[PDB]
Amino acid sequence: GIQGLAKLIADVAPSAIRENDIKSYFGRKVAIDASMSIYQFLIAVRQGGDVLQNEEGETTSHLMGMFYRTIRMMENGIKPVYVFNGKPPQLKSGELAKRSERRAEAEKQLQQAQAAGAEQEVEKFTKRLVKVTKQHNDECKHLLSLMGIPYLDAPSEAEASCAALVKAGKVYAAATEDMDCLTFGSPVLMRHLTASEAKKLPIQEFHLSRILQELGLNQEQFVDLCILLGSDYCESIRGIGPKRAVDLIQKHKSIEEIVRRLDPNKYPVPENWLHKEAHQLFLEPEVLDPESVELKWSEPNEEELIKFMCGEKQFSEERIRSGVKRLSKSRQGSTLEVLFQ
DNA sequence: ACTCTGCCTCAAGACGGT
DNA sequence: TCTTGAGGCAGAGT
DNA sequence: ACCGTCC
Ligand SMILES: [K+]
Ligand SMILES: [Sm+3]
Ligand SMILES: [Sm+3]
Ligand SMILES: [Sm+3]
Ligand SMILES: [Sm+3]
Ligand SMILES: [Sm+3]
Repeated sequence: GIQGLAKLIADVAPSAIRENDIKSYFGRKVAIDASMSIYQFLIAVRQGGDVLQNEEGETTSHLMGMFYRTIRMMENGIKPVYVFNGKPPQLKSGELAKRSERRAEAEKQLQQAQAAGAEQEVEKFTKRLVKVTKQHNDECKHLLSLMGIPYLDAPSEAEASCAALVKAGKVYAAATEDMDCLTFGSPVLMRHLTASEAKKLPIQEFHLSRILQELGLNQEQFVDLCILLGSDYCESIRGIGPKRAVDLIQKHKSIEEIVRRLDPNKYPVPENWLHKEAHQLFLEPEVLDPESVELKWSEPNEEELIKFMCGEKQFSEERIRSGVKRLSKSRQGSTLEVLFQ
């Protein structure tokens, strides 16, 4: 995302953050980042260091989490649409390689401590070596379709497509922890949305217009600010962080002017910088067309869900049947059936 | 006194009885 | 084949 | 709400 954007907004633009009870969101539509949910489920949903699976050796944690979390959201009257990632931008390749180094300095580290006998360490590095594959995304898509829950394939970054679904009024906000969703123009971002029987953090909304108001900036200047803070698509200036970049943009209003108004002896510019291409990518991303698909929450298919979850993935039939009943009853309570005119 | 580097470390769920 | 976030601290730079 | 368990 963006380096320490949430803290900056908290300290400088406190009015941009608003908190509301889960019970106030009945009847609202949200766009969820699915890949992040899958990472969460694959990391957390495990027992004894091993992930939930069937006899064929196939992971099922992502299905556990997707199923139950989705049902809970529906029970609270929240209608979600999962947005899946697409082709990553080439500007991100750099970052996409550095996150690979974090894996390189992990798999090799899972060989000396896996032979030493330290359980908890092995569990840690194993958790750090989790990667979401296409089989995960496809089994999740299948499950959602069997549940009647709509999903959309983004052409590139799912965060930008979410931002476009909000910009177009198709949903109210994007449920993601990806803060650069605000740089793609998402008028509202929602954090901490799980709706659990033992809830923890409060649901918080970041409103873009309030951010721009408190900072006294427009979308272009804000994108430049986020480029200076630390994006995933280009480099940041060495030695310039939040406090300095805020004043620099509040005073000079652009990166071009900043470069044309600084002493290179103190703050040098990165070699072969791509700040204009990142500015462009953020202001005008590759995004699906929201007017194409109209979102529908349809009746779940109970029989196929039993054959898939219980027959193939070996979930308990009682829990699944009761869950489907809960889902159909909540959808009954929150959605109006089709009216032909 | 601020502020940023540049490292280091860490983290990511839910159910059905009690 | 593709997700992210948050601190703490020594030390130099402002 | 805690805690063994989910697959
Ligand atoms: K920086
Ligand atoms: Sm992102
Ligand atoms: Sm199979
Ligand atoms: Sm190293
Ligand atoms: Sm089978
Ligand atoms: Sm009907």
